[PDB]
Amino acid sequence: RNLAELHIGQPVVHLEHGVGRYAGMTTLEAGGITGEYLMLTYANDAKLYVPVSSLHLISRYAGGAEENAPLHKLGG
Repeated sequence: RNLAELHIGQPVVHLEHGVGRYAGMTTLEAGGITGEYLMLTYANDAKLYVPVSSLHLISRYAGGAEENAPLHKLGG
């Protein structure tokens, strides 16, 4: 997956935590690194941000029943 062309609500796996629900994109301005970031939502509406330079760490679920794809939690 090249990401970016992702579908809203699409189940995608984060190599760090696992399957989550993709939700649009957010732009983040860090001290040094500013740019476009991926926005993901996990259990308890946990917000995940993934840099567009780390997209290849994200994978699309692609199991079959994408609507019944599970949802992991983040440790906020």
